[PDB]
Amino acid sequence: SSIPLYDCLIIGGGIAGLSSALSLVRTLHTAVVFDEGIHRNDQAPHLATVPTWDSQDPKRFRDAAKLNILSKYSTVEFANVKLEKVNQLTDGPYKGYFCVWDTKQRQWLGRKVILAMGVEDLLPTIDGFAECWTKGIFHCLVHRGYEERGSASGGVLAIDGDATFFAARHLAFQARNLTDHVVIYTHGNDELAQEVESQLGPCGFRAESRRIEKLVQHPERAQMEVHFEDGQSETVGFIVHRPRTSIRGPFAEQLGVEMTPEGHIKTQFPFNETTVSGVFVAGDAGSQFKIGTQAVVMGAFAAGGVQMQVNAEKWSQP
Amino acid sequence: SSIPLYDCLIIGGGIAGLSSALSLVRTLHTAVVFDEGIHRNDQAPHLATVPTWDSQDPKRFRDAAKLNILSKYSTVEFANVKLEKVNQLTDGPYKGYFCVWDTKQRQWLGRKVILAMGVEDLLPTIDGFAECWTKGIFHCLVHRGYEERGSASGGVLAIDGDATFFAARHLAFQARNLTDHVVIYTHGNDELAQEVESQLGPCGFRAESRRIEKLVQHPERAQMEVHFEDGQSETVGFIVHRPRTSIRGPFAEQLGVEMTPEGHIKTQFPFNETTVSGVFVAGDAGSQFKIGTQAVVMGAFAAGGVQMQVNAEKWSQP
Ligand SMILES: Cc1cc2nc3c(=O)[nH]c(=O)nc-3n(C[C@H](O)[C@H](O)[C@H](O)COP(=O)(O)OP(=O)(O)OC[C@H]3O[C@@H](n4cnc5c(N)ncnc54)[C@H](O)[C@@H]3O)c2cc1C
Ligand SMILES: Cc1cc2nc3c(=O)[nH]c(=O)nc-3n(C[C@H](O)[C@H](O)[C@H](O)COP(=O)(O)OP(=O)(O)OC[C@H]3O[C@@H](n4cnc5c(N)ncnc54)[C@H](O)[C@@H]3O)c2cc1C
Repeated sequence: SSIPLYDCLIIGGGIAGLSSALSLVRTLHTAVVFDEGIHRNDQAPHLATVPTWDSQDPKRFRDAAKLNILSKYSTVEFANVKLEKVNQLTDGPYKGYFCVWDTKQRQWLGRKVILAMGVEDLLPTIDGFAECWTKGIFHCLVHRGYEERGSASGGVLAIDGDATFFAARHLAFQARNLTDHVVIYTHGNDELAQEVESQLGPCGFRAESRRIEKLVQHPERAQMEVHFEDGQSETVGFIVHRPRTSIRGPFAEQLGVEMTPEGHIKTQFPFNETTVSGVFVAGDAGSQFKIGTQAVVMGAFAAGGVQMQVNAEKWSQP
Repeated sequence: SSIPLYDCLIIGGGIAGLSSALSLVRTLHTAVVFDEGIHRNDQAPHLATVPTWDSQDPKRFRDAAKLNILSKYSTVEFANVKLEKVNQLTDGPYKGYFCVWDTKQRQWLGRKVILAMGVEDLLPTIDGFAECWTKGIFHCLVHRGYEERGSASGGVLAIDGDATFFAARHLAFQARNLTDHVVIYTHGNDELAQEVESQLGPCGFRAESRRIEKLVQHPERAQMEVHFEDGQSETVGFIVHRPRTSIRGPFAEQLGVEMTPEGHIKTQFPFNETTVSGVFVAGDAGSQFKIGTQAVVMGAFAAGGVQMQVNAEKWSQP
């Protein structure tokens, strides 16, 4: 009766979480946005594909979004804390409601939950890769690469998730818009290299099957040195590679939401409700397209599900 | 050989068209954005649910987006003209390519097409409705209504598409967050009024079945006068109503793209390709959720389809 009971607990203050909050304030619904401080693109030099914010800093985008909320609305609060548990209460005075705990054992109660905790990229363990990541090595040539147009050469690291001909081809064709000399690095995979040479060789694409021993990031620029197992090396203007990802936190497991084979949390059309009623997902954790515009739209629809359910629960009571 | 051959013809300079253009410039693809000048929300006082742009002018959003493109990139051009035809050429020197004609019979040729021409709202023909539309009468209580919180009363016009109990209930529950006294106007529909009174009466909702003869917009504010067929009248703080829509232009018909029962152009997952190869759709014309965040994400994915196909067509050639 005196304990705050929020309409929604939003786990994540990234693009998805902020977008959910922005829809909820319009309908006077209450929520807490939890943000542990690390966001997937925090190391990115800019944000792309989001209207008006191209080539602008991604942290400024988040800050602008939060201020754009707090400057007018007062039903959404922001908690800069690290959550370690979320549960649907199965007993006690607030049975049926959801509860989150932070690392100091503080509690928040809510009618609904939006999971917006994002994913983390699982980087290849090639010496130097981590230091080249987001400098010379890009996850998506729509989000990066334009600034490297006219490079002497550009690379595709066709390993792990990208270790298929179709993926290598797809990424090589993107890279070809930026440079006249595309090289596909297959990192010891001779079979893939042969297929690249057979299919794309006639089109001016290079296959390189030597194992990469070290990647060296140039400080000035995107350009890197690629050092091979044989002691030789070369310079490349940039490299595209798409690491596999993993959903962050223990929350999905704790709630028992169903996962998809692709790895993201299974969603119910159209409000992205999970298999646990009253729990929704938005952003990278909730689809195979882990991009910013998807995060925005998913946040809006997740908010929609919250609004519809919370409204009905309140106003259907005489 | 000397005639420009764009990678994509983007029909529409709204949220969807601009978002497509913003993705295409990142990959150096060429396009023309056609904009006849009228956009669906041009009469809206502000834009909602789009991060950083809440409570800001929707025209400023578009202008910022276009400038944010033209200030850095040079592969996308904007044509302020009215198109009257789009065709996939079945003969001549550019057989297989797409072509658009404007009202002055000027031509543009392209490898692909993004249909982003939007929809138009089909307003009820109640005397005064058109003048109250976007002033006191709102299409969506997420996009409007917050500013009317605390109104003495708020209305639901449960006619046409909203002439079902579930729709009336859904909208009435949204309105109830903004006012203590919600009235559902059924405009001569006694059966719906009775169901509203049976179900929602105990919850404090009012049903009003009298035919509305005239709606009068107060100039200062959202408040309106509702004049009934019996000569009596009342004041209401706002009204929510969702007109049916219609896709704009002859383009869908000219191309022969498949339509859905809901009315929007049928889409192929995930790049929103229509049933005509090389033609994509984004925005209100392409889904049942005719909202801004949907327009943004659809534009990005439509651009994705263009990029994938155009890249393959170019670089697969030895
Ligand atoms: C280098 C890089 C560059 C990118 N560039 C672009 C681009 O230019 N354009 C684009 O559209 N996309 C880009 N992306 C993809 C984009 O960043 C994601 O799609 C987007 O960030 C997803 O938003 P999100 O809300 O799902 O996750 P995030 O933005 O990562 O936010 C996740 C939130 O969840 C919080 N959280 C996680 N665990 C906890 C916990 N236990 N307790 C409390 N809070 C927690 C986090 O603190 C954070 O606030 C890029 C990605 C990378 C890696
Ligand atoms: C009053 C009102 C308020 C709204 N408020 C919001 C809000 O706050 N937040 C939100 O997210 N959504 C809002 N919406 C919905 C939102 O406007 C739409 O989702 C969005 O505009 C769709 O974008 P679009 O690109 O598909 O169409 P549009 O933005 O309408 O753009 C259509 C483009 O196609 C062009 N075009 C059409 N025919 C031709 C032709 N023959 N030749 C050349 N060009 C042509 C047009 O000139 C125009 O440039 C509102 C809608 C209305 C009606």
